[PDB]
Amino acid sequence: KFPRVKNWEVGSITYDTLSAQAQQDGPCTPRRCLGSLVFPPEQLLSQARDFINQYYSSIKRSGSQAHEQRLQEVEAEVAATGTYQLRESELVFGAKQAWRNAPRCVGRIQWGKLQVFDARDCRSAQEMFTYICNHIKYATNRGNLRSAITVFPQRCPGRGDFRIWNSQLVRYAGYRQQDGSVRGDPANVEITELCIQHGWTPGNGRFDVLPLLLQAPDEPPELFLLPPELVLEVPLEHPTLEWFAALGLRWYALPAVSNMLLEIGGLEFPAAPFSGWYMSTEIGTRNLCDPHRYNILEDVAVCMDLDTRTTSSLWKDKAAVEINVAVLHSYQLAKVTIVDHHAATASFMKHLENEQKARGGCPADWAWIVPPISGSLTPVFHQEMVNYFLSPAFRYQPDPW
Amino acid sequence: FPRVKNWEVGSITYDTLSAQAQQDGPCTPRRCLGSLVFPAPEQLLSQARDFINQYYSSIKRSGSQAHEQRLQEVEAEVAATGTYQLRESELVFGAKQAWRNAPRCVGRIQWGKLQVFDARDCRSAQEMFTYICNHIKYATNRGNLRSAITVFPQRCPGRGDFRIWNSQLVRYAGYRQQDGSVRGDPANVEITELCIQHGWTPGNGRFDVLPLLLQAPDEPPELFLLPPELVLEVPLEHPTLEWFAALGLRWYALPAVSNMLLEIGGLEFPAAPFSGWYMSTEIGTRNLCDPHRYNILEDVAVCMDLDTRTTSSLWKDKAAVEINVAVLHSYQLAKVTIVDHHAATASFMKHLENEQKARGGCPADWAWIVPPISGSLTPVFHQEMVNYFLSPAFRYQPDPW
Ligand code: HEM
Ligand code: HEM
Ligand SMILES: Cc1cc(N)nc2cc(-c3cccc(CN)c3)c(F)cc12
Ligand SMILES: Cc1cc(N)nc2cc(-c3cccc(CN)c3)c(F)cc12
Ligand SMILES: C[C@H](O)[C@H](O)[C@H]1CNc2nc(N)[nH]c(=O)c2N1
Ligand SMILES: C[C@H](O)[C@H](O)[C@H]1CNc2nc(N)[nH]c(=O)c2N1
Ligand SMILES: [Cl-]
Ligand SMILES: [Cl-]
Ligand SMILES: [Gd]
Ligand SMILES: [Gd]
Ligand SMILES: [Gd]
Ligand SMILES: [Zn+2]
Repeated sequence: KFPRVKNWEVGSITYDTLSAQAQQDGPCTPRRCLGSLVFPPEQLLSQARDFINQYYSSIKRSGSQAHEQRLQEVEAEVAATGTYQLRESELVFGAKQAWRNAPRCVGRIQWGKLQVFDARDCRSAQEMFTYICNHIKYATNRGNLRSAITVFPQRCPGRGDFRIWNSQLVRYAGYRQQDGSVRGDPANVEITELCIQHGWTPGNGRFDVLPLLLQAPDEPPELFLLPPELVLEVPLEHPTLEWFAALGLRWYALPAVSNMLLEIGGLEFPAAPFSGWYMSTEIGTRNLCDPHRYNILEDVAVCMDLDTRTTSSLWKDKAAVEINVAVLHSYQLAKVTIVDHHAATASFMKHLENEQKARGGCPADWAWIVPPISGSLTPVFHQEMVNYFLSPAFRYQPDPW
Repeated sequence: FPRVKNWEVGSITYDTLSAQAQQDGPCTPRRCLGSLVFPAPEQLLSQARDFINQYYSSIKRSGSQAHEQRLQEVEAEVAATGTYQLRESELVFGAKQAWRNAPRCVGRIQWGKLQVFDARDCRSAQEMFTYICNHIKYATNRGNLRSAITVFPQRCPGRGDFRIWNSQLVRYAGYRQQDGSVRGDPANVEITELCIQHGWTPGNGRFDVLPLLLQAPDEPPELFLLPPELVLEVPLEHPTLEWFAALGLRWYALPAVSNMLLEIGGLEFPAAPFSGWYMSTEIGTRNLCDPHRYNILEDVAVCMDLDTRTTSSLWKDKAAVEINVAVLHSYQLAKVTIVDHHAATASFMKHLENEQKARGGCPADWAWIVPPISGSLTPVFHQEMVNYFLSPAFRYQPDPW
């Protein structure tokens, strides 16, 4: 009943007993595995009882007076109002658990160290903007990055929703040409057009920081320029390839995802931006080298005088490694927190072992934990993993249009 | 019907073939186990009926006289004997389909070009040896490798199985050492001990080719030395790192897997070794760099004068790329067929497109199709896939000891 899980580097065997608690049924059946797919009224009370029960076991307080009392108050609150409010500490505990439950996050060794900014008393896009700005400056911290999440008000029936329209707080512009093709980041062509179609004055640049389209309930979104001194960026140079700097590449310091939905105890927060720090392969391999992103691989290989005429020279692999070297070196020189994929996966192995003792397993998504370069050189490659949904959780959600 | 997206391009397709998946995999709606390495006449009849229907579809004769006649003939033979026998052309079609259906094979663009040797009249382990040597000779073809399978007699009531105890026809010994380390290939410690127990006089190099342990029905395994001239090998050198040759590394030309079970229409062939040609990352990344295989990564990085004291220099990634370069250059120099992971994954994308037109889908195991270095530099990384089990099929089976 409990999956046997083997590590093939060492020979060790464990059992994921935690998988027996999974809630939101995933996309797979005995007939066919869909693990590789990117995107797979008083029921509220059931998810609240369960989450409150999680909270008190976490503090060695199950079956104690305050546990009993908190069970009644949510029951009463839902009876009268239909929803309920989370206590401050519960929201902190829920936010950390949702991070701890994220199967595709390799950074979860850090799950206990998270700063939670309670923004549930917010109203209008001007208040949101200041909350976001406090987050960015606290999280950036002059390059000594600190994980943070800002929780805006929980969705309620019969009223609109708080939503940040950008997928991240810092994203670069994507503009077309006299030929369809894109200047800048092609991942952000849609939101770049929704920003121009809302007043913004588009630049002419490859690396123009987009403006925040912030949406207060039942009102049209409102643009906001970000303070340039708040958006910390790292110009990219290579330790030994002097021409690399002249390619003019940059990335931003803070990875801050602003389009996911935080779900705690049956409550839903469609605006709950969280941020950590980058793993270098996210920048160097995916954002810069993906054929549908900045797609720079051949340009670097030409500069390195590599033989791009046959794939068996492994010129793609050689250029990719040096791009990743330049990311790590640039961020370190600028004193901005960054982690390489070897360090990160080794810490995730430690996380798996910790979570085995603490909870009897850990939901992990193999295809996302294994880095996009040098996969079998990291320990997670050789580790079998079980993927399943626990709550609280971060969820994907439709765009607000 | 699962919707499947390619993220590099935007293409969208539905896998209608997956609904035909008969035998069941390890995943459920609760939990995905896709990353696990290892996931009555009436039922024999209903598998055979499905294979016969496949065969007569492929020759454009479904529902024809010959088709119904073959169905009745098979039912009659299962009634009289508890089994049935494949016609030669059914066996050929069956072996090709099994390759076509193999979810973890990136080489399936080639599935129609397969030489099938019918050894179903094989009588002893000695004859079995002669068929195997002829296989190795034909498939190696002096370095211009050809894909081939040899099919030994099917499992049948009243007799034991033919088995090849070796996991591949060509494998290097692994000797447990004085201090408890391993000399040679650690993956082969078990089979190396079995060979010695059965009368083999061991060597003590790191690249000693193992004998074959061949089992005839109801017989102990019998040892056979492969003739030196039949095992083509490739000394490994690097095009620009001249000290690399002094590592003394070698690999063999022919990947010939010999411990899998071939299942066709309910019949099982526990001995049916098959062979193709190597993709360079199997040798360079996995066989040479895996910590639990030859584990040469750190020795190579040190020789390259890389900084091995910090992970962020990416010494592992740089050393691995050069090991793969060495493999490709060495095999091309020796004029032995080999494919790099970029060419192989590009041909697999064409296979997926062929198969979507032909059958409405294609079973594929993303975590095995994506190469173990430079994953997102290949197009298969950005392609969603559906994993399921079709028959005819190659299956894992337990070791005979
Ligand atoms: C502290 C350093 C962190 C690192 C190094 C890290 C690393 C990563 C990486 C590499 C991914 C893969 C995303 C992709 O490649 O598209 C990811 C996903 C994710 N991260 Fe982390 N992250 C960090 C912090 C955080 C924090 C603070 C949170 C939440 C409070 C978080 C929640 C998530 C979630 C929800 C996902 C998507 C996972 C899923 O769908 O299951 N991460 N992370
Ligand atoms: C002609 C060139 C071929 C190439 C380049 C190729 C490539 C590969 C690779 C890279 C793997 C994964 C092995 C690993 O990393 O552990 C694999 C697995 C496999 N291959 Fe191929 N192969 C070829 C020919 C063949 C042939 C001729 C057959 C059978 C007729 C075959 C059947 C299989 C099977 C059964 C597996 C295990 C897959 C599974 O468990 O679903 N391959 N192949
Ligand atoms: C917080 C954080 C840090 C980091 N270093 N990386 C992160 C990546 C994502 C992410 C999750 C799903 C999809 C995508 C885009 N493919 C990104 C994310 F939400 C948060 C991340
Ligand atoms: C035919 C063929 C060619 C090749 N070039 N490679 C092959 C690799 C395997 C294989 C299957 C399961 C596990 C392993 C070891 N990871 C290898 C296999 F069966 C056949 C292969
Ligand atoms: C198709 C495939 O599932 C998709 O490209 C996934 C694979 N693994 C990934 N892993 C990470 N960390 N991030 C990603 O965006 C993806 N993309
Ligand atoms: C546990 C993990 O799934 C395992 O190490 C797999 C991953 N993908 C693989 N892919 C290929 N082609 N070959 C392998 O041996 C493996 N090993
Ligand atoms: Cl990003
Ligand atoms: Cl091999
Ligand atoms: Gd030059
Ligand atoms: Gd040299
Ligand atoms: Gd040495
Ligand atoms: Zn699955």
